[PDB]
This record gives sequence, C-alpha cells and structure tokens, in this order.
Amino acid sequence: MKAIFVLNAQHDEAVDANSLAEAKVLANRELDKYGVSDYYKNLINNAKTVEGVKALIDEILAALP
Repeated sequence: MKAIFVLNAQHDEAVDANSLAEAKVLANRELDKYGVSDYYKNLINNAKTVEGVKALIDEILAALP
C-alpha cells in the first residue's frame, strides 16, 4: 500500500489545527483595537482558511484610507 514518499506536505504532526486560532486571534484583536463593529470579528470566526482571514482584513483595512 506504500505509494507516498515519507516526507510530504499532505499532512504531518503539525497541521492547520493550531493556526486558524492564532490567525483569528491575531486578526480579531486588531478589530477590537480599532473599535470597528463586532460584525466583522464574527465573520472572521467563520473564516475557513488563513488566506481568507488575512485577505478579509486587507479588504476591510483598504476601505479605510
């Protein structure tokens, strides 16, 4: 049944498990720091990927010149 090389990026002991939390926690505090609405922080909680978390703030911060 062997087919995938031992070293691979498919999965490992460390996974996105401990990443969305820090990503959401680091992005969420900035909202609280700025004092924006709580609707945006709730939306981050529903983020399905870090790129979605960082890219969502970029759109929100961009709308603030």
